[PDB]
Amino acid sequence: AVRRVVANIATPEPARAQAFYGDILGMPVAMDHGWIVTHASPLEAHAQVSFAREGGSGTDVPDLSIEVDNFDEVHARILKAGLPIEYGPVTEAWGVQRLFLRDPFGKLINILSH
Amino acid sequence: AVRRVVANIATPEPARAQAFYGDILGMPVAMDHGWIVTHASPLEAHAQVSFAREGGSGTDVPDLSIEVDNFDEVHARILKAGLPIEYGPVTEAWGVQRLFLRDPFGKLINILS
Ligand SMILES: [Zn+2]
Repeated sequence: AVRRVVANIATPEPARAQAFYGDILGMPVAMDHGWIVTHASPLEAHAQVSFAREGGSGTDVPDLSIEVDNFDEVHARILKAGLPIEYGPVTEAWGVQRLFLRDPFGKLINILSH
Repeated sequence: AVRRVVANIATPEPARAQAFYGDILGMPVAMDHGWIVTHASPLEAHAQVSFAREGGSGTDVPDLSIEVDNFDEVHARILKAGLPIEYGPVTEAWGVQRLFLRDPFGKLINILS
């Protein structure tokens, strides 16, 4: 029985995650073993993994899809941090509002909300 | 504010996930769309993502870390499926037993308990 699935992003300096996952996405550090750092949300979700031929609407497949509960807030934080947005925001036909942007490690992040 | 973190694996054919995520890990299709297919478990944890200089014990950083309740059963399933194990099983210093293997898409998967 699968309890959690966690993506691991390779970096010589895990502290580089703080600016995006910590500050913008509001995920405090949950575990810090030095060679690995985990950022986590106060919430609480089924273990899942997705397999995709495109990101939808003809986009590239994002490395991670991160669902947030106040999209307009996250959007404003991203803008205030001066981060370029690669796609969106746009409301998709399948009933999400989302944008793509790059994280500190060049991963393509899909930030979405119901 | 973050409700979920889900990795997406790029593939021309999502159906190829069933052999590993479905048949070995016991995560059935929760959603099929079918440009995208999500496999899911009935268990929950905090949404999280990790950032690592190495996989631990000098290993490569695994693409995914997947925590399972019944390590010995998964290990047996893996072997019976004829899948090569790249690392382990071994019990690590940070209180886990784990092994690494490749998924259908070439991703390095850390299965741990
Ligand atoms: Zn990299």
